[PDB]
Amino acid sequence: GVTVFFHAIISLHFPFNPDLHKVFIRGGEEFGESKWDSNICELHYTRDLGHDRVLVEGIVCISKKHLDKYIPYKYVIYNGESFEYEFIYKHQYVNRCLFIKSSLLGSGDWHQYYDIVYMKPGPRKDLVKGKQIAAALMLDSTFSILQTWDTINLNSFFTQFEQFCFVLQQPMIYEGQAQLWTDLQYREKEVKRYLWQHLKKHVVPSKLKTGLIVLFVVEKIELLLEGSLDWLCHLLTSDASSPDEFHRDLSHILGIPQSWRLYLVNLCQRCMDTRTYTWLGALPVLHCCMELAPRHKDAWRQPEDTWAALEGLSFSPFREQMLDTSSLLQFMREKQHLLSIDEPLFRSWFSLLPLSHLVMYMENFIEHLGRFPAHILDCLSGIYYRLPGLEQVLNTQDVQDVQNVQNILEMLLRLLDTYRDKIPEEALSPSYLTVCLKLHEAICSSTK
Repeated sequence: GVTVFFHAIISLHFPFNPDLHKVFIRGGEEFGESKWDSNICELHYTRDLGHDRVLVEGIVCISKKHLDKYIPYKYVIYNGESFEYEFIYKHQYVNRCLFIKSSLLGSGDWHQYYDIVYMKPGPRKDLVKGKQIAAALMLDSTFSILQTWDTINLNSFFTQFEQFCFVLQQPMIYEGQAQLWTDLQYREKEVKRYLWQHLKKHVVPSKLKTGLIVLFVVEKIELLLEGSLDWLCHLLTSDASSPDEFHRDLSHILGIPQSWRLYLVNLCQRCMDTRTYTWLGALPVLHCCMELAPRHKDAWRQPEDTWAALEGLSFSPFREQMLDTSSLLQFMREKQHLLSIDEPLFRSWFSLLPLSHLVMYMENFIEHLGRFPAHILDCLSGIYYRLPGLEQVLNTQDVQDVQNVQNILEMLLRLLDTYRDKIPEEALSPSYLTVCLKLHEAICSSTK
């Protein structure tokens, strides 16, 4: 049939002892047709958790018919001289319902995480502490798999994590029929804070793989890294020297079907909406997910998000409202190596900067342009997208902003003259002449 692993937390309601007390599960005719007629399974005690609590674990074999449906199960404890039934502080026989979805069964092993056992001698508070302890124990158990890395261990980790999330998000109880947890209706903020600190503590000592696992966990349990995303942005910040090594690390984990793009877009969009800049380091990974487009000859027709490799992000508000540019360019400079391992990143950074500082960007990153000459043309493209702003600038006959525009055009001429010999014919295309025409038109129009 199928093998099921059970895990149960016992608490001060019972001062457990490995000799005094024994633990068993009792069930209906489902696991086996001895409906409440025997100790359906015996559980082995492998942990002590303090707080007078303890973790017990068990294994059972179940025929397959029960997939896609509900088995009923209940916990029973042997107190040394008698057998008692567990208690669940629900306001209303009442038991638990175990459900085994074939969707999550990849290898055929079902792990029934997240089981709390209270004996009949607050109850909400007890179950809150319990929910926290259980989610921590599940994170630890799942992370234990990564001890050796490959596609197999990753798939096992994802399977167990998805089973955990399926039972926690659908914590069903049985009363004739299966129903959603009401005595608690598992609560988030109190638990999610503690689990967030636990994840931070355990993860803080390959970095990218850790960061991607953290991102998957955060998005799946619907967590937010409160006001401190920089640490996760750092974990996903590559220290690579070449593109091959970056792709080598990312290949296995990203090769696993998940919504990596959506998770990374959410992360970057939050790091922008909270006005921080460390997210700039994670952009390469999103580009690896983006499946970027060729340099279509009529590139100028492309919208900016597609040209900047930022499909899914609202860069303009961050670009304008964010003020601290000196720190932004110093960061871009410290992480200049990233520009070598990701072609589009130069365009993306270019788009996120305001007009005033664009020149220092092309100045701070002119060696890169000598090493990647074709990026020079992307500067023209960026200015094309800036074209509205330059008009609004030129219509106001301000000496400072006109000087900025003059400096931008002088920088472009300096680059096109200096690297006239390096610009490859592949990056070149007639369409760029159109871009310069549009630029010229705007200036002729605005300059009064």
